[PDB]
Amino acid sequence: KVFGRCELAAAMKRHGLDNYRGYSLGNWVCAAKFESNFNTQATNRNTDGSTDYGILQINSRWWCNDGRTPGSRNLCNIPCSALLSSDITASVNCAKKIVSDGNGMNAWVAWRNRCKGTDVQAWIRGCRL
Ligand SMILES: [Cl-]
Ligand SMILES: [Cl-]
Ligand SMILES: [Cl-]
Ligand code: NA
Repeated sequence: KVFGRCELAAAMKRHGLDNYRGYSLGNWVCAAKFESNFNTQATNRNTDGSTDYGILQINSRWWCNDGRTPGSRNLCNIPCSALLSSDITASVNCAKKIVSDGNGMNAWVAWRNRCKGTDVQAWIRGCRL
């Protein structure tokens, strides 16, 4: 599924991400924009053999099981394919764990490089939320 901007904002709010760990909804929408361009089916291989999955590009090195990432963990206790669903519940639940892990949203390198410090409210501009 490719979400629209406000559509995703609303779904993230619906699943309790708005202001989760103090990160406003625009931060989460911005992260999704630059991780996946709002496409729930996005997958990208990392040079080390792990893969990133879904709207927030969650990495099989730590967070989900894909069966092909040696030595990895599965701290969200989910198959990585669950992170590709149209329904964003599994990605949101796992992202809540990731952002609680100590470094906040810096876990998403694209968020640090492209969202952090910027006018992230622009991402929810005009949205009926
Ligand atoms: Cl594995
Ligand atoms: Cl959803
Ligand atoms: Cl933080
Ligand atoms: Na894994």
